[PDB]
Amino acid sequence: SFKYESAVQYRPAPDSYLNPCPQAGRIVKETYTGINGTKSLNVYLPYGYDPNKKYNIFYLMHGGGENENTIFSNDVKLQNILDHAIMNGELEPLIVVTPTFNGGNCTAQNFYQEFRQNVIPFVESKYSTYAESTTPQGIAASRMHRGFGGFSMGGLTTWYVMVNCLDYVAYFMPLSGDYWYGNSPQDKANSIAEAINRSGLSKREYFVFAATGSEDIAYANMNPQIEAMKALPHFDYTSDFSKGNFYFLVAPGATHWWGYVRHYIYDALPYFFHELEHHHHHH
Amino acid sequence: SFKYESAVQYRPAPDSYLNPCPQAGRIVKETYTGINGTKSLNVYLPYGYDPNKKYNIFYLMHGGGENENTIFSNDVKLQNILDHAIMNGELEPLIVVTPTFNGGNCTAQNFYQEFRQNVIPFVESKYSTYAESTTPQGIAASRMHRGFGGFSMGGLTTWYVMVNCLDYVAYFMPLSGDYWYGNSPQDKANSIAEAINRSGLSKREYFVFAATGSEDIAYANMNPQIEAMKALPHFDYTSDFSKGNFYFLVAPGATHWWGYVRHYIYDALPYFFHELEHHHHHH
Repeated sequence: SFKYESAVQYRPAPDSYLNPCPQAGRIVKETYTGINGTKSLNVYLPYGYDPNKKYNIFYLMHGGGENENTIFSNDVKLQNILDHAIMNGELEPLIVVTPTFNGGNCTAQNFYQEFRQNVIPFVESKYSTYAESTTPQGIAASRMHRGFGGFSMGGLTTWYVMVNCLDYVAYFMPLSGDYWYGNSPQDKANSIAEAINRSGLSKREYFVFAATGSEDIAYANMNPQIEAMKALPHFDYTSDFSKGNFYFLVAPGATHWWGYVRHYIYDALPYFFHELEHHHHHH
Repeated sequence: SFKYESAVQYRPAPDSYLNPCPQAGRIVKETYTGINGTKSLNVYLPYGYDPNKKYNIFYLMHGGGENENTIFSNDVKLQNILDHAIMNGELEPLIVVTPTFNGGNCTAQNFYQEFRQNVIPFVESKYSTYAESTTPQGIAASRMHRGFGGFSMGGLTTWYVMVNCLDYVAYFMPLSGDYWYGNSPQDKANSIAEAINRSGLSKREYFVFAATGSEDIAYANMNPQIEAMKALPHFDYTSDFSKGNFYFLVAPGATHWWGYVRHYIYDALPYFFHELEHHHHHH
């Protein structure tokens, strides 16, 4: 079983996890129409996916110049990691969706709107999540079973998703991404605080697991933001999400490259979705 | 609303709480037969008690030379404190039961057996608790909504209840009571640890809020026991039961007397029954 650590450390997946696992989850290519026109995404279903069961769902965004296919391409191979981790019992089965911020009027920053209105209702009406319906009320009532993350520009997307979508999403994984508000780290922090206040949520209802590499240029802006967030009452700093809600993993020597960032996901994603989960688990 | 503090301090109820509250809960005198013959207890029902609702239940034991009527007599007046705290919103409504360790073969130490077999089934078949039935399975499945405490010899009773009844009871309030096992504080601690291990429970499924006065002779044996318990992995020391599960409140200058001990209860009882509660509360 999984056990929460209070300060989890960078730990890459074994080399063999980058290769195909014979217990492969199905990746389905989907096309949908929304406020930024006709676009595509991929949905990863866990091996043994049973549509009579309910699954947590994690949405994960690519970086600049990439697209909805990148994360599951040979350039990244995240599905192989997911497959092997799920078969070995390190990660509880979940749906992982890779959308895009390209197309139409869409930008990494404004994607949250298409996410709220088109992406969630499209995905979660077809696949089996904890959403009982895809009205605003049904999405909001299943928020504990929904997560959002992304790398670089997709990291930035994640931040704008948290500030605009706390009603719909409880778990956030910004990977090497800055957030732009005011002109100081404190102003960034305070914008996030004000979003949390408007939401009415308690400290046990939102969770942030950020990460980057110590040789990734994103560290320069992320670290002061994280420090300013630590000062806020809204966040209790620890990776033990049974006790707190905010952690920053820094991989020593890691650069701004999917080859490393895929391992952040391997490290952080097993920490998601246990709070108020419907299983009886000791973590 | 109530908010958890990480190190709650001794704070007596206002003087006016010792007087009758016009929103008085009903105290019902009950007689039952069990393994120690025919005996009595009192059941305190909260003001507005609705038998269509479910209530948490706290069992509370008297000291040496006292009886099932003592805690709700003029010598103690706990019901007035309960009444006023419940009317002012400081304590969520609950059933409080005062049994006795007198009669038959019963002793403060061996009461746990009569408690398991006769007291719980008698009380919880008549009054409205979270127990869906009073078989061993129905009691065990409602354990998160059951608590046990007591003063002096009743404190000792509480300890023997924890070591024998973790399957039935999640919250424990030993007040000025020692536990006897081995001849060192570590041996006491290790006996409690071994009981927790046999139960299969996690750290989020049992809670201990101990207390005494700094001028109460019980402090002499309680404090080394508590220290030895702190060292165990089984217990995370803090009164914030959303994060940990073990606290020791020491009232400075307080003596071995109900006049003080009733205030420990006022302080500690609002901390009980919130973990995995069926209400939507921010604490």
